[PDB]
Amino acid sequence: MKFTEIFPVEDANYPYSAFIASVRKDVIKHCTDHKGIFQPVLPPEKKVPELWLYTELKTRTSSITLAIRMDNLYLVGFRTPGGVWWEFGKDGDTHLLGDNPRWLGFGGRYQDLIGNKGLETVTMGRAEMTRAVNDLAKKKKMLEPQADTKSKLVKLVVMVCEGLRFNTVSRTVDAGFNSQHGVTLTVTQGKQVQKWDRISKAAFEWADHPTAVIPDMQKLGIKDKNEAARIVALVKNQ
Repeated sequence: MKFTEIFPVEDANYPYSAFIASVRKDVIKHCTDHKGIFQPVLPPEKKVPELWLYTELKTRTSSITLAIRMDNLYLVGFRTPGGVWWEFGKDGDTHLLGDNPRWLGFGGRYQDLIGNKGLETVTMGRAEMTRAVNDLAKKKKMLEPQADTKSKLVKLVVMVCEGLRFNTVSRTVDAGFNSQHGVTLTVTQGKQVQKWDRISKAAFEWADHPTAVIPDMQKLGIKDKNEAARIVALVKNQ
């Protein structure tokens, strides 16, 4: 339960990297050091999460607050300027968020947000982030209209959640944060990103046996633990 510092989306003076590094510092405070693992391991998963990241993204006209569960770096919902909380999921599910939340009518996986499309299709950057925040901020309907809101959510998910998790994503995004053509991930990066938990299990495995050969990693273009250590910044507890 830490409130990350505010991110002035439109303000080109505040780089994306400084936001990522800041928010990682906050998360790492709740991480542990495992013998044999380069990266700081996140709090262990729970049915009901106890550690939360509340990251506010504010433009020049509006803002929203992201409700990220630390223990798997995973966007659960967001708060609008009007104080309305929207949560991934639907009627009949259990709310993880408090303060009378509303369901978006759809989940928050790369399944539910973009179907079978590749992460390379999601365009990101300062402009995208600005457009997403302003749009999500003017949300009053029950995932119900329709989801160009899914599209705005997947961009934030990758820029924020995946950026915090991978050094690959954070550097790619930052390097193209103020570009006119936006910035996107390579097909390979996207496959690695959708495999975070797997790369994470590999981390543990490479702690047990540094030499171990792991085809689930070879197939993603990750040769060994040294290579995985530079791609993933924070590992999921296993």
